[PDB]
Amino acid sequence: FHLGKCPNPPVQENFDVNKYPGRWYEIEKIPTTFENGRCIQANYSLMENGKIKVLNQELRADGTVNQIEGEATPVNLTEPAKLEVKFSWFMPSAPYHILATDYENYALVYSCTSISQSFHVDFAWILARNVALPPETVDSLKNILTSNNIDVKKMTVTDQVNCPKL
Ligand SMILES: CC(=O)[C@H]1CC[C@H]2[C@@H]3CCC4=CC(=O)CC[C@]4(C)[C@H]3CC[C@]12C
Repeated sequence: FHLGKCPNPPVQENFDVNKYPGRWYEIEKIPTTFENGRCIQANYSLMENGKIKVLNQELRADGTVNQIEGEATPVNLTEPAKLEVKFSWFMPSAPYHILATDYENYALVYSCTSISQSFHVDFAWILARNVALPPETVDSLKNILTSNNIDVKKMTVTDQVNCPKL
């Protein structure tokens, strides 16, 4: 919960949606809730229209699996790295902005929602193709956030250690 209008960081230049699909593991995020997933992964599959189906899955402490299915749609025709995502019929879409990705190793995703023009809440996820990233990559991605006035101090490391080999 923050003062002012939503930050509007630059997004990934020359973004190629065709190289984005497949499985991404969650490495770090701004937590959305104080409750509980590990081994967090999302599978993206690119459709005919440029819509992207998203299947998010996580393991809970008791070893059960929680899943949610959603769809990402480009918000506009100018900037292919600015999408919006919807997971439930009853939930308005949320921005899904790809700030940086090399398609083969990492992606930084940002989302911000206003609470009037005077306040906002924002979120960010560092994703990877593998279950871990070099500390210097994580640092470089957090620097993007910081340099755009997005706070990284509340970010948590997702447990990719107590997890199956997939
Ligand atoms: C792991 C991953 O790719 C991240 C990037 C965008 C993330 C989603 C963005 C929307 C979202 C917000 C919530 O309120 C619950 C979790 C979810 C449903 C997120 C789950 C993890 C996702 C899918």
